[PDB]
Amino acid sequence: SMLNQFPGQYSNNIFCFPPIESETKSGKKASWIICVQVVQHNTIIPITDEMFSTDVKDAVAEIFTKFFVEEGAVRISKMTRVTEGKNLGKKNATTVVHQAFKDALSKYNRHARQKRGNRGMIPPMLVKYFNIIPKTFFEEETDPIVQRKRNGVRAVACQQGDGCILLYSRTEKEFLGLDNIKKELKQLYLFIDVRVYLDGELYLHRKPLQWIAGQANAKTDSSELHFYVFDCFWSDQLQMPSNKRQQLLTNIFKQKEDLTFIHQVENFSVKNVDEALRLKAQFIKEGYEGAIVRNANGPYEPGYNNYHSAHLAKLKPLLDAEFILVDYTQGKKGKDLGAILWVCELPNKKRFVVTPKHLTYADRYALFQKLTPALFKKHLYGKELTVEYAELSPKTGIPLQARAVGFRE
DNA sequence: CCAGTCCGACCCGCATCCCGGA
DNA sequence: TCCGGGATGCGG
DNA sequence: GTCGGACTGG
Repeated sequence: SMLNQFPGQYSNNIFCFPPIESETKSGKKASWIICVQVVQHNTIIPITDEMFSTDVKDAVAEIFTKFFVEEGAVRISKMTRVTEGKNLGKKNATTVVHQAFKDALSKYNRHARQKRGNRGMIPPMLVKYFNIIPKTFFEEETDPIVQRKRNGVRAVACQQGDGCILLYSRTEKEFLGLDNIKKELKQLYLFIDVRVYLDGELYLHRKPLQWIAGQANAKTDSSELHFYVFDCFWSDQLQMPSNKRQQLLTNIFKQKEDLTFIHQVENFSVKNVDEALRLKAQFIKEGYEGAIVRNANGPYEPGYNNYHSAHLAKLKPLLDAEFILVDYTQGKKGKDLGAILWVCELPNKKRFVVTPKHLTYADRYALFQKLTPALFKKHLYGKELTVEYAELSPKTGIPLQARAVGFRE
């Protein structure tokens, strides 16, 4: 009875949600299937209706998933072991099996996003290269364009069938609030083609990313953010080269100067790498996150399947700091269960976890296996851990987007 | 052989909801 | 009541 | 956002 509350089939005591079908960049169709099974004493057992109100002794709920290209190899993830419910001491308490279906249903709903194959939402183009400009950027018919990179939130604007303006995010989530932007967008769409997409950045200079992201994600906001547009495209002309999209975007902002919150990102032409680098250093002096380099011939490649376009480059400083190692832990789900994770402490006694980079999962599995608090206290506790990150948390000092690259000695 | 794709884990910060005890 | 903690799901 | 790993497409 209860398995009918979730979509999918139930066979062999294994509940499989209906496949999510999508198109790859090569054109082949792909299928994504997430399943739930319960294992007690190393064997699969049926999923009873009572398994939603009372745990079974020695029973673990396992979430796994299948992905394959049409007529291709079938890739199955490691098991996500759900060993206990959540809110275990409240009226909200869920069961081992019930919580695993909530987790699996949550994955199922969100996985349908950013997939090729709507509401007209097209995922924004993503950047592949980081602090590297391919030489082919300067071996084209036109010189690449350098723009400022702003440390805010990604957004794409378009106009639905009705007069409403649609502002959505990297993962095709509709933004709420932001009425100062939408009203000026509604006025700008009176002067231009009503099927263009305005691709840009929600941002307010000298405000931290954390505040910007808070205002964009909250249902309401102080209506103080700006929309800096750096690209445009049409759904039926995605192959339009970058320089052409920039030229048409310039003509779009030549249709209305009465804009207070919507601005076109300035375009700089560079003949070589050094001029792009000089603009990067200048932008960092002005307080910006860095520079974006756009190949003049690149089409607009949406972020389907989180695709990163090879025709874009991200010039942004990579920060390296040192932090005292104080503990260690592991991941909890799938391939990261039993995989080592570091724990560092800041001067202000605040702690944070860092995922190790340049290590194999074999190394991570082994490290967490050989070690216990006794041997950790003898050696690794107290050492300096080299951490690559992008910025410091302004309220805590914690390095953000951090990854551990190794120790000093 | 070798990039190109794609998936599936993880990080911190914020926003929002349900709780349930000072 | 009202301020937390837990859980979830966004952003980077 | 970051990353490793496995498959893809030659």
